[PDB]
Formats: sequence, C-alpha cells, structure tokens
Amino acid sequence: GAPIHDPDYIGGIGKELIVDDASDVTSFYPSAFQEHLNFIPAPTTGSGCTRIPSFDMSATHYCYTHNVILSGCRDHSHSHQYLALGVLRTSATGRVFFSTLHSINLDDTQNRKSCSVSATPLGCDMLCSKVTETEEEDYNSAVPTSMVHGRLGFDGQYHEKDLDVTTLFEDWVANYPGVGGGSFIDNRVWFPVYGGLKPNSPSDTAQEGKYVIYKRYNDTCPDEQDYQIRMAKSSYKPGRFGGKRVQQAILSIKVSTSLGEDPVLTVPPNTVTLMGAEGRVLTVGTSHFLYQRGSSYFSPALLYPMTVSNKTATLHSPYTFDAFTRPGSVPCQASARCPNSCVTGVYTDPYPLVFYRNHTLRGVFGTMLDDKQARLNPVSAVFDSISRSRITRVSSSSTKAAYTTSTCFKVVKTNKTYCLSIAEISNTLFGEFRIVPLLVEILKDDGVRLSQLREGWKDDIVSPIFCDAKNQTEYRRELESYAASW
Amino acid sequence: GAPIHDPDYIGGIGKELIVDDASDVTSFYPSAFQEHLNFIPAPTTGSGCTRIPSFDMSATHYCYTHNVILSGCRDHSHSHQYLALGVLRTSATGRVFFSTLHSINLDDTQNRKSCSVSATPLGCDMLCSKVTETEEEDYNSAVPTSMVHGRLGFDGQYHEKDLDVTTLFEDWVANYPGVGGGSFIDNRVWFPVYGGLKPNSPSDTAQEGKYVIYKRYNDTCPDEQDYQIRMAKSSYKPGRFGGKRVQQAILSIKVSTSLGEDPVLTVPPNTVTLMGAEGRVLTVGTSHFLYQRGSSYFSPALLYPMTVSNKTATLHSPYTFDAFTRPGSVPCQASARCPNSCVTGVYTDPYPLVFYRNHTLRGVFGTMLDDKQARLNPVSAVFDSISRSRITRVSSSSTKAAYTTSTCFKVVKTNKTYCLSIAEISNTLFGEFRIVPLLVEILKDDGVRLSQLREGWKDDIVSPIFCDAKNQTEYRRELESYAASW
Amino acid sequence: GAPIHDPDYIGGIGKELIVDDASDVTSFYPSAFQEHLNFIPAPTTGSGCTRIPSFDMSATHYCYTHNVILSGCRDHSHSHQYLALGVLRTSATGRVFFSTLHSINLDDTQNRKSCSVSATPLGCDMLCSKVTETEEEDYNSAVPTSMVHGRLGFDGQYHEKDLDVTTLFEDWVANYPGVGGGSFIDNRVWFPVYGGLKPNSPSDTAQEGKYVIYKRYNDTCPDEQDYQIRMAKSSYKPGRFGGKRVQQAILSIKVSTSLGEDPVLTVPPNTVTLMGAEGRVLTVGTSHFLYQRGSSYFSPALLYPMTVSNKTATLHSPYTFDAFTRPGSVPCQASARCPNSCVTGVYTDPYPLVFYRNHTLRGVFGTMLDDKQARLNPVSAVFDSISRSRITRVSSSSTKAAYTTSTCFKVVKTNKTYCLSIAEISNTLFGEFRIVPLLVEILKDDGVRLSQLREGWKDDIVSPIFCDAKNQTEYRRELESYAASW
Amino acid sequence: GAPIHDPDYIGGIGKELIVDDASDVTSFYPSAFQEHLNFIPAPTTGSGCTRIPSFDMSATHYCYTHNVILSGCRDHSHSHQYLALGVLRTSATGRVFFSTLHSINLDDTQNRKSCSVSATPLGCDMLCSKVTETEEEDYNSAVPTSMVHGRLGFDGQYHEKDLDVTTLFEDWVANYPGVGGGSFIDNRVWFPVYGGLKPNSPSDTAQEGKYVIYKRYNDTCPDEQDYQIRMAKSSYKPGRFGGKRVQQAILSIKVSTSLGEDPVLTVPPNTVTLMGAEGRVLTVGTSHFLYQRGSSYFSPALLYPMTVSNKTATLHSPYTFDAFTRPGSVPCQASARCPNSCVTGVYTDPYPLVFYRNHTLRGVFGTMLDDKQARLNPVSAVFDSISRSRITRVSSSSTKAAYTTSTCFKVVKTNKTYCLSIAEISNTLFGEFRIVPLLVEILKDDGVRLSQLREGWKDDIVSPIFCDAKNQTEYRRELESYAASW
Ligand SMILES: *[C@@H]1O[C@H](CO)[C@@H](O[C@@H]2O[C@H](CO)[C@@H](O)[C@H](O)[C@H]2NC(C)=O)[C@H](O)[C@H]1NC(C)=O
Ligand SMILES: *[C@@H]1O[C@H](CO)[C@@H](O[C@@H]2O[C@H](CO)[C@@H](O)[C@H](O)[C@H]2NC(C)=O)[C@H](O)[C@H]1NC(C)=O
Ligand SMILES: *[C@@H]1O[C@H](CO)[C@@H](O[C@@H]2O[C@H](CO)[C@@H](O)[C@H](O)[C@H]2NC(C)=O)[C@H](O)[C@H]1NC(C)=O
Ligand SMILES: *[C@@H]1O[C@H](CO)[C@@H](O)[C@H](O)[C@H]1NC(C)=O
Repeated sequence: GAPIHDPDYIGGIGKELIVDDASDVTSFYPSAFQEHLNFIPAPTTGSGCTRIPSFDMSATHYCYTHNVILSGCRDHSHSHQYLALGVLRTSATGRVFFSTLHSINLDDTQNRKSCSVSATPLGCDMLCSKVTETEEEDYNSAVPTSMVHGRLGFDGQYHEKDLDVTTLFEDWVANYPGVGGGSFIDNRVWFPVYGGLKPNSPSDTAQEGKYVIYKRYNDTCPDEQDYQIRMAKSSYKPGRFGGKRVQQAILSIKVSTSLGEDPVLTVPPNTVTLMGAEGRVLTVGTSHFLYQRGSSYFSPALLYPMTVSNKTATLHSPYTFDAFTRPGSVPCQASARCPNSCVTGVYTDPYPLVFYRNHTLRGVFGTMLDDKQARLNPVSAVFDSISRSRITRVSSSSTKAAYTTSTCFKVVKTNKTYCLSIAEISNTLFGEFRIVPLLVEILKDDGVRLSQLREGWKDDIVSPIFCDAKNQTEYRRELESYAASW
Repeated sequence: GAPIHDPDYIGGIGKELIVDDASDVTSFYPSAFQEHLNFIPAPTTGSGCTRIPSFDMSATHYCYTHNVILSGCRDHSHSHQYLALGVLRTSATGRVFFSTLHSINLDDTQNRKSCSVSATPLGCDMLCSKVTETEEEDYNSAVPTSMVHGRLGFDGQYHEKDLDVTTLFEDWVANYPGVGGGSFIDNRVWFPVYGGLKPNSPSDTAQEGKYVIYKRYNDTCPDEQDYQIRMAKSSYKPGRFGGKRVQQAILSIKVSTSLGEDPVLTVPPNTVTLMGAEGRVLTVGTSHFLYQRGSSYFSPALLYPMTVSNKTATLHSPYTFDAFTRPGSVPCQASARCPNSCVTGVYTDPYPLVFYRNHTLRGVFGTMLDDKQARLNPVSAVFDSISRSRITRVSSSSTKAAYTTSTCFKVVKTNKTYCLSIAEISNTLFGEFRIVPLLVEILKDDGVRLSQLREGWKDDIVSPIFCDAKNQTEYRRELESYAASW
Repeated sequence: GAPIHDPDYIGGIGKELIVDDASDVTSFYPSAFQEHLNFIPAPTTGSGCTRIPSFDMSATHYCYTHNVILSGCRDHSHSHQYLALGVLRTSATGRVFFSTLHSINLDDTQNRKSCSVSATPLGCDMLCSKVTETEEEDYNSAVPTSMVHGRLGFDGQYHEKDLDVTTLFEDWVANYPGVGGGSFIDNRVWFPVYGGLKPNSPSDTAQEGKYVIYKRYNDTCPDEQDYQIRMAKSSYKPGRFGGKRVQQAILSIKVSTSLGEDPVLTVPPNTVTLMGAEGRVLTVGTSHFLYQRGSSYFSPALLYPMTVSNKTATLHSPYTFDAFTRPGSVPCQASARCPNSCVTGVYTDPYPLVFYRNHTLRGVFGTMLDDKQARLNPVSAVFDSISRSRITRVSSSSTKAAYTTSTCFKVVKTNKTYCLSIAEISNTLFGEFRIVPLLVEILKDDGVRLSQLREGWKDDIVSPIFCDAKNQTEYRRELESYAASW
Repeated sequence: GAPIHDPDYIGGIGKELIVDDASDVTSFYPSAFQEHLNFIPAPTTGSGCTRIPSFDMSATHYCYTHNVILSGCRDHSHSHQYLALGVLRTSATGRVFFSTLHSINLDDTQNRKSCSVSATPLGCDMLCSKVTETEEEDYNSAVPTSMVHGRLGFDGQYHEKDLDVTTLFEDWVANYPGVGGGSFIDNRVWFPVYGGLKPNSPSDTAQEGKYVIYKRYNDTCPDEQDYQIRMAKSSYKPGRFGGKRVQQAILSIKVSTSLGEDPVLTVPPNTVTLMGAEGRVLTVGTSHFLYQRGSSYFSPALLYPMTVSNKTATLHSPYTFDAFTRPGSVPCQASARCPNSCVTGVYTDPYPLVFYRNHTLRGVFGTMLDDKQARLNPVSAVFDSISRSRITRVSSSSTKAAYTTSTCFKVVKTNKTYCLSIAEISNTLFGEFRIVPLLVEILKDDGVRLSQLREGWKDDIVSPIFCDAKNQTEYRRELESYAASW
C-alpha cells in the first residue's frame, strides 16, 4: 500500500550509516554537491518569500513541506503551506534523485506556521499551529494557540482535525511545533514543540528552580560558580517575552485512521533541557534523538539521546559537537562559553552518521552557517565531538544563510553514502528566500586537496560583480543587516 | 486513459479566448504576476546553467522540457535534458496551478540540443538534436545533424527512436529543432526546424534568387529599391556560416504507436520566410500559426498563418506586430527598418488572443525583452499590428533575460482567461539562468491603476544594493556584456 | 495494424485440428520430413553453441527465439538472444514456409537466459531472466532473479521493461521463465515459470505437506504405500537444490502499451503439480494448457488443463501419454514407474492434435527423444494416452539431441494439417547444437509404406564413416557422454 | 526508392580499402572468425544438398543467392533457387551483421543452374540457365542453353524474362552463367559466362590457333617450347566436351524496367584468357576485374584487368597471385607449373584488397582450399603477387569444402575493414553441404601470435571423435574420396 523506495536504496535508509572504531570521524568529509533533480518548487511571485522547510526520512517514503508568505517575509503575514510526500528513485544511468509522488497546496484563509513533518506508515503527518495573531499578542493570549493535525496519504487526499488546545495546553500561553522533522516511534508519531508557560500553572511551578549548564571546551567560563547558576536560570525567562518561561515540549500523537487520537505532551525536566525552542526529532536504527536549536546561550549543535516508555518520552544527557556552531546575538554567539538570557540563533540540524561498536554516537554531518554573529556562509562539513572535517563551500565570499536540515542515507547496491541538506539561501529577485535540495556524498580521507577543488568555493553575484561595494567594511555592517531572522 | 484536465479548464483550453469587433485591442491587458506553485525544476548545480525551455498546451494536457548543461553555459557543452507532462488543475479555493504528473530526466551519454516538444494524444512528443560536434564544426559537416523523436507516456515510461537524417535531411549541412514546440494537427505532429543547406543542392537551388522584404509600419527605408533587394537576398547567406544558405523548415511526423512513423519535411519558398531560425507551431481554434524568431533583420514579432494538406504545409505572409520587438546586434535592433544580413535576437513567442468576426487574427500576448540592443528587462503586454498596451514589468531596474514562452488559456467555469509565460532570468548564484513560469490574467481596461499599481516594478538585487556602481554609465557597457546568447 | 498471414492459412491456426470418435488416435501419423525455407538462423562462431528455443503461434503471426552462448555451451556463460516475428506464407507452388517479418538481435551486456515468448496482439512478448550469477550462486542468493519483459512490435522496434522482482517474486530464492513459450489469453499474456522458494516463506508454508503421485499405465510400483508418499514428498526438495522446494509457477502480465504492467503470479497447489520445471502455456480452441517437463520421477509427457479466472490460473489432473517418454538418469528414466527425488529429462512438448466430441483432448503430436537414459534418437510421432503411431526418425542410428517444441496447424484451402518441430540437434563443426525447424504433414494410415519408406531413417556421419569405432560397445558408454544437459 | 544501408557504412562499400605503399602486403592478415547473425538459410530436408553461392555488393544493397537440390547432390537434379537482397546494419553495440530485406524462393518446374547475381540500381538482377538436360545431354544439344533474367525489387516481388539464346548464343552448343555474381556498370549489368562452341562457327573459327601460356613463378616449366605451345592450345579442347572448344564469355544486358532489353555477348581472345569456365565480375572503385576459375592448368587465382567500351567488354594481361592456389586433378593441382588439358578446380575468388598510389592492384583477400589434390582445409588469408599472410583456419584437421566467394568492405565510423567469405562446408546430417556467412576483420601485423590463438584452428567432428580412424593413411585416400565436385 505504501510507495516504499527504489531497488538500490532499501536496506541503507534510516539506519546507522558509518561504523568504524579504527577510523577518525574527521577522516570522513563531503564531496562537492552533486547534480540531481529538484523536488522543491521555486518562487514565482517576486513579492513574498518562502521558508521553513521540514524533512523526515522514512524507511519507506519521505515527507517535506515549507511555508509560503504571500506578501512580505514577516512571520505573522498571511501564509500558505506546500506539503509533499515522495520516494527516492534511481535513473536509467543510476543517478540519485528524490521524487515526489504526491504534493499539496493549501491556499485557504487559515494560517499555519512552524509546521513540522514526520514520516509515518499511514502517510505524511505534520503538526501545524494555526495563527490568527502575532507573536506578542499570543504570549498575551492565555488561550493556547489553535493547533491542528493533518495527513498526506499515498492516495494524495488530505484530511485534517483540530486538537483540543485548552485541555492539552491548559498550562501553556502559546504553542508551536519545533518546526523540524519528527519520526515514527512505536506506532505513534512524535513531534518536538516549544512555547511559553502561564504564571503559577501546574507545568510552570514544575520547572521552577530547574536549570542546567553545558560548557563548550578547553576554554571555560571565567565567571564565578554562583554566577553561572544565575544566568542559566534567567535564560528560561528572556526579556523578549517579559519574564515568561519558554519550555521544551514533546508531543506524541498516536498514528491511526482517526486523526489526532490520544495526544500526549511530554515535558523533559529543565535539569536536562535548556530554554524551550524549535528543533527536530531523529531515530537512527535503534537510537532516538531530539535535536535542539541554539536559541539559548549554547552554540554547539545538541543531540539529546532520548527514549520512550508508556506514551511518554525521556531525555538524557545531550550529545554536543563543538566544531558545529551557529550565529546569534552578542551575548550568545559561536564563541560564547557562558550562560545568558537571550533570543537569537537559527535551525541547523546534525544528522547522525558515524557510530561505535557499542552503538553509541561519535560524529555526524551538518550544513552549518559558519560565522560568529550574523547568519552567513553556509558550509557543509562532517563533525565529531571536538572538531569538524574538511568542508565544501556553497559559494565564495559569503551568502545569505538560513535554516538548514540535513539527512543522510545509504545506497545499498552501489555501496555509497549520501546526504541531503535542505537549505534556505538568498533568492534576490523573486522574494529573497529560495530553499534548495543540496546533494552530497561522504568520502574517506585516505589517499592523495588533489589540486582540483570544485568544493573550494562557488560564485555569488549579490555582493560582487560591478562596483566592489566599498572596502572600509561598513559592508560587514551592511551584510549583517542583510541577514533577517526572527 | 488520458488525464484530460480539471472539469474547470475543459472548454477554454487552446481556443480563441477573446472575440470582439467593438473592442479596441490595446484596451485589454495583463495583470500583476499571480501566485501559483512552480512546476519547473530549479538548479541544484552551482556550476552549469539551465536553458532552452519549450511548451505546448493540448486540449487535454501540457508538455514541457528544458536542457541542463553540466559544465558552464556554453552551447556545445555536455548536458542533461529534463522533460515532463502535466495537467491543469484547480485547488480547493479555485486557484490556478500547473501540476507535473510524470517527468523524465535524461542522464545518458547522448547530448541533446534545441529540443522541441508537442502535446499529443499518445503523450508528450519531443524533437531533439543529438550533437556530436559544435555549431561551426557541423556546418563543416556535409552530414546532417543526428536527431531523435521521443514520447513520454501517460504511463510514465519514455521511449525514443533515432529518425533517419541522411535520407530526409540529405540536402542539409546541419539541422536543428525550433525550440518552442510545434503542435498536433491532422493526426500528425508538426515541429519547427532551421539549419544550413548543401550549396547548390536540390533545395539550395530551390531557394536561390528567392527572397522577401518586410517593412515596418509608418516607417519606410530611405535606401534605394535595388539596394534593399540586394541586401535582403544576402540576408539568407550571413557571414557566420560562410556563403551557405540558412533555411526555414517545419517537420511533420505521423503520431503513432511507432515513433517517427513517416517523416515529411516541409520546405517553404523564401519568397515568404526570412532567414531560417527557431520558432513555434501553434494551433488556436481553427487557426494554425508558425512563429519565427527574428534572428535576421526584421524585429517585429512574426506569426505566419499556416495551412495543412498532404502531410506537408504551406505559408502565407506573416501577421506583423510592430509593438512586439526584440533586441539584437547593432545592425538589426528593435528599431531597424531596413533589410540587413545579421544573426541575433531571441525567442519571444506571441500567442494568438483576440480575433475578429471573420475569424482572422486581431491581437496576441507575450513577454518581450524591452531594449534596443541586448537581452534585458522582460515584460508582458498585449499587442496589435501597431502599438502595445499597459505592461507588467517583471523587474524594476533591468536584469539579464532570455527566451520566453507565452501561452493563454480560458477557465470556463469562472470564465477567466489566463496567460502563462515561461521566462529565463539571470540566476547569479546557481548558474546564471533559471526558467520561471510567470502567471498572468486577461482583464478589461474600462474603469478607473487605482493609485496602487503593484504591477509597476519588481525588485532586483543583481545590479544594486551595496554600491550602485559608477554612474559613469560604463555600467551600461558591462550590463550589455551581461547578456549571453548565440 | 497487424501483418497477419497469407489468406490460405487463415482459419487453421490455433484451433482443434482433428475430431473423429470413429478413428483410432494412432491411425494418424507424421509424414516424412518436408522441404521448406528455414527461418531459424544457424551458427557462425566455431566456438559457442546456440540453444533453448521458444515458439508461440498467433492467429495472426508467430514468435520464436533462441539463446546463444558466445563461448562454450555452459549455461551461465554470456549469451545473446535473437528474437523474431514472422508469418506463414504460401509460395507460387503453394509450398508451405515460415517468413520472418522483423528481427532484433540483442548483443548487449545484460545476460538473458531461459527466455519464453508468446504471440500477442501487439507483437512478440517475451519473458527473460537476466543472470548475474551461476544457478548455483543464485539459489544461495536470497534475492530473486531479475527478469525483464520485452516486446518486438510489428514496427520492427524493440522495447524492454525490467519487471520488479523483489516484490513480485519475493518468496523466491531464484526465478526463471519456462523456456517454451506462453500464450496470449484474456487481454493478458501468460508465461511458464519456475524456481526455488525461501524456506518457511508464505509460499513455502503453503506447499508444506502438498504432493501428488502419478502412476504409469498397466505398470504399478511394488513399493508399499507409506514409502511412495515419503519418496513422492521428497520429489519437491531434490538435494541438488539443498532442501529448498522447487516450485512450478504461472506468470500473467496484461499486454499493454506499457511493458510489464500489473503482473500476477499464480502458484498452483503441489497437490496437483509435480516438482517445478520448464514448460509451455498452450491455447487450443476454447481449451488451455500448461506443459510441464518431466524433470522428476514421472516419465510420460504432461499437459495440464488450465482454466483462467481472475488473472490467476487454475490447474487440474493432467492428461498423460504413456508412450511419450523422455530420457532420464537411472532413478527416473523412460521406464520409471515409481516416485523418486531427481532432476532430469529434457524439454519436449506435446501439441494437442486430436480431440473427442466433447472437446476433451484425445491425442497429441510431438518429437520425442527415444531412449531410456540419455538424450538421443529424436523421433516425431502422434501420441494417445497409451501408445504411439508409426513414427519418423530424424536420422538412422542415434544422434545427440535436445529440447523439441512442436506446433500443429491447418491450411484450410487444401485441408492439410501440418506440424512443425523446432529441434535441438548436434552440429559437429560450429558448436555442437544447431536448432532446426523440421516440417511434417499428418496422415491417415488408411491406405498402403508402399515399399518405399524414405521416412525410415536419415544419414548421420557423426557416429560412423572412417572407422565404426570399437564394437566393444563401450561405444554406448561414450555415446551416453555425447549428451550434455542441465 | 532503394533501402540504402546503415549510415555508419556509407562510403566504405566497393572501393579500395587498403592503400599503403609502405606496408608489406603480407603484413595485413585476417582476424579470427567473427560472431555475427547468419542471413543465409539452413537446410531442413535431410536428403538433398544446398550449393553454389553467388554474391555482389552495391553501395546501396547486397544480393545473394544459392541453389537447393531436392534429393541427392547431383548437378542436373531438379532443384529450387533462393534469392534475397539485404542491407548492412549495425547493432546497439555497433556489431556488423548483414540483413536480408526481401526474398523469393522459386519452387517452379523450371531448373535454375549456375545462377549469377548482380546488385543493380533497380534491384537484384540474377542470370540463370534453365536446364532440361544434363551437362552431357546439353553439349550434344545443338541448341544453346536456355537462360533467363530475373530481378528482385524493393517492392518485394520478382519478375522474369527469357532472353533469346538462339539469336544471342547462336555459335554455342551450351551456355551457363559464371556462378559468382558480376556487377553493374554504365546503365547495364555484366555477367560471367562460359560454355561450348559450335564447330567451325564464327565464334569457334575465331578462337582457333589462339592460346596463352601463364607461368607460375620462380619454378618454371622444363618442357620444350613446341610441347608447351601444343598443350596450351589443347587446353581449350578438354576431353570432357569431346573436342568442343570451351570458351569464356561476358554477358551485358541493359538494366531497365523491361527485363532482357538489349543483351550483348563479349567474347575475349584466347591469346589472353585460358580455357573458359565459371568466374566473377568485380567492380572495385574506379577499376574492373574478372575472376576466371582455375578450371584449367593454371593453379594461382586470376584477376583479368577489364575495360569497357561500346557495350562490349575487354580484358587484359591478368593479375597472378601465386600463394592463392586451388586443388585439382593430378595433371593440374595446386602445384602445376606446366600447361595441360584438364578440367577441375573450384571457385574460390580473390577480393581486391590492397593497392598502390597509381591505382594498380597489389594484394587481395580470400578463403582458399589448402591442399594439392582434393577440396579440403578452408583457410582465409591475404595474398600478394607471390606469398600469403598469416591465415585463419575454418577448422582443425581437414574438412570437406567447396566454392568460396568473398567480398571486403569498410566501416567508416569505426574505421575498420572487414571481409565476408561465403563458403561451402561439409554438413553430415541434413544434406552433406551447408553454405555459411563467414566473417572476419583485417589486421595490422605490427605488434606481437600473441601466445593466445583462437584462429589457430577450429574443431571438426567428422574425421575424429570415437575411433581415431586407422592410421595407415588410406585415410588420406578415403578423405580425398570424401570430396565431390563436378
Ligand atoms: C562505547 O565505546 C566507546 C569507545 O570506547 C566509548 O567511548 C569512550 O567513552 C568514555 C566514557 O565517556 C570516554 O572516557 C572515552 O573518551 C570514550 N572514548 C572514545 C574513543 O570516544 C563509549 O563510552 C562506549 N559507550 C558506552 C555506552 O559504553
Ligand atoms: C476580417 O476582418 C478584418 C477586420 O475588418 C479585415 O481586415 C481588414 O482588411 C481590409 C482589406 O484588406 C483592410 O483594408 C483593412 O485595413 C483591414 N483592417 C484591419 C484592422 O486590419 C480582414 O480583411 C477580414 N478578413 C478577410 C479575409 O476579409
Ligand atoms: C468426454 O469424452 C470422453 C470420450 O468419450 C469421455 O471419456 C470416457 O469417460 C467414460 C466415463 O467415465 C469412461 O467410461 C470411458 O472409458 C472414457 N473414454 C475414454 C476414451 O477415456 C469423457 O468422460 C467425456 N467427458 C466427460 C466430462 O464426460
Ligand atoms: C476478480 O474476479 C472477482 C470475481 O468476479 C472480482 O470480484 C474481483 O474484483 C476481480 N479482481 C479484480 C482485481 O478485478
């Protein structure tokens, strides 16, 4: 009944990709991006933008979707959504390309933002928040954000249902999906979530006093012991929301012919998770991961080994990768070693790649925006706990960068490992944001930087190409203004 | 068996959308660009470009293709092709989109150039040239170009046959399809083709001494009578090709389960056609038309009415639209009123729109490159024999552009006529070129721009935004250089 | 669109040839072999052989094919395939002969083995397995063998679709087409198929306990009931295949403009079929058949009456012909009356010839290899359930032979029933097997051998002619080695 | 209207294939035999043989025919004639293989013997004699042999016209075409013909006293001058014909829509040509040849330079190749250096292969029967004036053989020169003779007989394979008795 995949993929899809205990994680590096076919539509109107891609790689199919903001790129503006389910396919020449069996376009009045999608046996499942108001008004709204549920089936038809926000979220002021891909666990699909908590509610006094700190590396926070505790605490209550607690949430909805059956929220204790934020839930073989965005003071990409028992989820000590960082505010940037209360950053997810014999994780792959402050210079690299492998530049100079979601799959019949980072980059004319399906293969560092590098750089015309701007580097300044987030 | 269309589109597809004798031509007009899902793939590759698009609209379905060069944008260079078939559907809100049902992506060792495609009952029929050598090299090859005739089934599987060139094209040095595709007439499909002839052959001796001169409205050439003839003659033997005679053609193949069954080559007298160049065969109502790109002296768009009998065709003097002009090299430019030997211009196709009570053609639609010299500033307006209506600018400033293909259909249920224009635009990052399906509706001028006019301009970052360059206007020099062509 | 046949043949093909309840079956006999123009190519290489023919006769055309080993005659080795489609034609003198209208010779890199063909409304459909490995290697290969469905269209062109085995054959370790061809029925083509099953697979569990014993006429096995059952049961798991069950299978594809569309795999109960082997799917008048080779304990020829309902055929207790035998290894040879586990014999099909008044089958014709043990002495003859007619020998003495596939038809104009056997015969120089189409007319014994009898024997030089060898009759020993096989 | 060929050959048919004044003639040698698809029919009847192949290759098509005896191999026996025309094609992988485009098999009461065939502009033009009587009975028949003009057209049908022999042949007792085909020149065809002459008739009294002595090589003839002159003369009155003069003659008919129009008989002087016999007419490029069979005392092959003026041909002093010999009766064998009155030999023709800059012949190709006395050991080799290159053996040991006609062509695209030898070889079962399309590629001797030889030999089973015969070499006797001719 399900589309499944092509002959060559089955067996290498959604499983531990690389296990070697003799080799080093950094010995694995990405090749130059490979030519394939685009399943991601391109902007027609030169007015509004399109951003926020979501991807989940099933053993069977794949699910992807993004949001289209009709006019202006502003968060709250009236928006559409394009969801697409598909299947890997290999051409007559045996080249790799993603294929879309069924897509959908929602043009209606109702709004959807931070739609996350996961792959489940029944179809494409996505959890969207319905926004009739803006960010500020919603935190001012004691009524949980109207949330819904939908499934794109292999039949192509789309059926939706509106979950009960009041009951589920009664302790929540605002509720949004973690924007990232979820995954299918024990016959119920799980999505990450984040949001603010009502003052003095059952769930708020629950995380009260709870906090945690994770250091970066060799260099350690120069602040005193009792000083590290304070900043870590108030982080959960940023000024943006005026002393509201943003908690990390995890939603578990059973996958059944009945849409939205037995919704169950699972909140990890704050002695584990940092300030609530958007992210992605991953399952590699028997392993389960919850990816948290760097919205907090901590730059290095985080993967929380997670488990599920009795409809509820457990979170353990997060996997950190130091070379893999993200841009953010002044208090919280790629170089920040201390705790603080701030709002900045961006979504870039590592997808588990390299593993040990005991099956524990060691190093991964990611498409990172390489920079300290503004969101810039997309770069693809393979990571371990400490540093990252040789990289591949999306373009020379620096180019406008945004949310990136990476996924790695294996081709059994060719015995070759592939990774697809779905990325947002400056679209210039046509609305400033065009998401691209980049394709790459992991290689082995053993051999004879052969003097021919197509991964060295790539050509961006938006900075260069007539006038050389002006070289006193208010350009850096004008660039850092050129970067728009949230 | 066939997909047909939505119940909405049936009845308004491929016909005369507007017939009024009491309406002035320029009094209709395009809308601002409408929002729709893009059915056209975007470059993954950060190396080569994506060029030479083609389109046809069947009473049932649509057929489209575009060629992808793997290294650089050069004409001869090795390239994959991408073809697809799709339908016209209406979403839940009644919105207008074009869905691709089945697409094929050609990765093989065969290098296909200038591919013409038509929508046919049995599927998508495509005429392509496989090219072993470069342009000059093949005009040095007394051997006619090698070609193919394929069809993409509704079943998704794509078949191809190599048609016999040595027999059929025998008098030709080189033979190329006309890009934008011919159409389905009388249980056989007809494609546009141009190319070089074997000097003093059967055909070369046929078009010898034959010519025709086409003047411009209200503007007459100051040159002497004999002179004009002397030129116009030499128009068919341009310098680039060395005394050889460049000829126009249309190819008729009988649509059948077998591919390429019974090829018949229709060669018109030059007493009618200008220097052979690329084009399109269009069918609207009972009306057949053949577009010729303006690749020699005559700028105004040319629609040659066409009759069909005995597997061959016959041409009659073209419908001249003096409102519709293309850029070109200095000798033949949007302005030029005299005959001149030259090779320049671009493919911009007029689509028949308004007709009289006697069934003759009145006005047409299209996107034109607005400029005298090079390819720049695409625009979409309505035209009659002389002037042109209020336009819709695809960009403010001026940006690099290319071939554009316009097509107009009617939505019967809502009784709303729409126009699709597929244009190529400088893509900067990702290979300099991208093929966009622009959307436009036909509206009535009668009324009161409201002092809003969002259709006026569209932003472009290519040229401006860090520097503005050097107003010294050597800018226009490099902007002219930013144009890439054949 | 069809080529059909010559008007003299029309009405005699694919029907019941003889109905007399009054005449004795064995009163009908083959003439002496007839002179006709041979449509089956003969070897060029003085190295590899050419073996394994398959033939099916449409009411319009015919379809024949054979594999060719490029070097050596060994099964696994690289093999071309020649497929032809042709027609019955009558010369000026009315002399019957077979004509090839179009042909395709597949020399490519894909290995096609055990190829079956069938005459269908669209052309020549055929079903081949492509083999990467030796049979040995593939019964260990948990993966089912790749198969392809090609068709040669009257247009002369040839197209392939490799059907997707992982899903269709999923319960099979290896899978092969039944050599001798299938027939076109109910707007879908049906093929003979065999292979091994995965232990404890849905199919395997389905056949567990299932078996049948077929007994020889007038000769009954002395072995006690228990024993026979045990032996019989073992027949399905010969030790050559290592205790995997060897299963007979029928394959149906719906013949359509799309090759290999909507396959359905019909696995009969072993409560009926014997051990899996090659075969032929026959259609005679309103009746249908499945020929099964004698590859296990049961010597006589087998036709299974086959009813077709719901794309899945059904089978019934088989017609047997007790004097139509096949050579076999000691446990299972011409004379074998008991059940035993073995793999032997040769493909020689009966073609239903004579019928009763109720349309049931009464007797058949065909070419049998006449000897108890090895492959030797081809003889053509008419058979009934019990014994056989006056015969005709392809040669005096005893010649190495192989598969035979016979087909009988009637020329109504003259009212003369004829029969074609395509036979595998030793070729001496040129590769040891030459596939030849012998031709014969059927006759009523009522009449007067006139003391002429040119049908008695034919001269073979491969045994005699400079020496006569050594009468010690170790000749027999060597002669039995002159036979090669599978 | 002709079929032409596949585009890859054009320009490689009927021209000087090899011109190097630097290379040694014997440095060009044949390949091992090549795998291809056999276009010549294979025997069905196990009684009568199939003999006497003729061939001519025009740049458009080819023409081949052969005779089929019904019972026994005896010349005069009633026999069918097969004629077919075809077109060189290359496969998917570019393999050379011939194809029969059209064929007719003549079963009528007429007998066509010693049939020659020439590919012309209008089709396959063949010339046969219709034989009522035996060879004896005919040369005692004062009346000239009835002959005929057939043609096989592209439309597929075949017409025939009997030319007036009484008027044309008046001076002859008997007349037959030269077997191997002649070729078309200047809007009229030319055939090889030999036969007898009425005593004291104009043609006979002309050739009286005219004779030619051709000396082999460094081995000369010791007999004195008168003894030689006298035998050289006797050479034209062999006993077989009883003092009737055997003459060589060339037949020229006009090639038109009306068969038999304007026949002309050119008879060259005996001061040039040896005793008359079967032969071939070869137009290679700008030159013309005639191959006289070795039917007389001259062992080496013979190519007479042949010029044409006034519809009547003319010959010149012949090209001798001493290496390329033929077997015959005792007085005239491979080794005969002197003149003699005898009748033997066989048709094995040289095909012009290597040339000089002045367009004079240097060496040829051919398949020769290598032996002094009887017809045995087919071998392919490249010859020059004196010696021969490395050779290809159609088999090991000594296999019964017969006429060989051969022609060489080039494949332009791949630029490779091939050669086709059509040759008669012992068939054992199924008729004692089989005509086979033997294929080869010519090679450069430059290189290193690499220690891997498949051309070394080939395997025949008719001498060997049980009993080793008996070694006293009455075997050579029984062998030389296993060869039958004429
Ligand atoms: C699986 O094996 C790996 C390799 O030994 C373990 O990795 C070590 O973990 C310890 C404990 O944290 C560290 O002190 C070492 O630095 C790690 N070594 C390396 C090379 O990474 C890992 O702990 C094991 N996993 C489990 C669950 O036992
Ligand atoms: C169809 O109607 C149109 C519009 O009246 C005709 O076009 C006119 O043709 C006449 C005669 O050649 C010209 O004098 C006018 O200048 C044309 N008018 C325009 C606006 O182009 C056309 O002739 C009619 N078709 C036929 C075949 O009679
Ligand atoms: C079809 O006809 C055949 C021949 O008449 C029938 O076969 C006979 O069946 C009867 C009844 O069992 C037996 O007594 C005879 O021995 C059979 N004859 C032969 C030659 O086998 C057959 O029964 C008929 N089919 C049906 C369904 O009745
Ligand atoms: C097969 O036949 C049965 C009985 O008519 C019918 O119910 C069923 O629908 C058929 N199967 C298919 C797939 O059409």
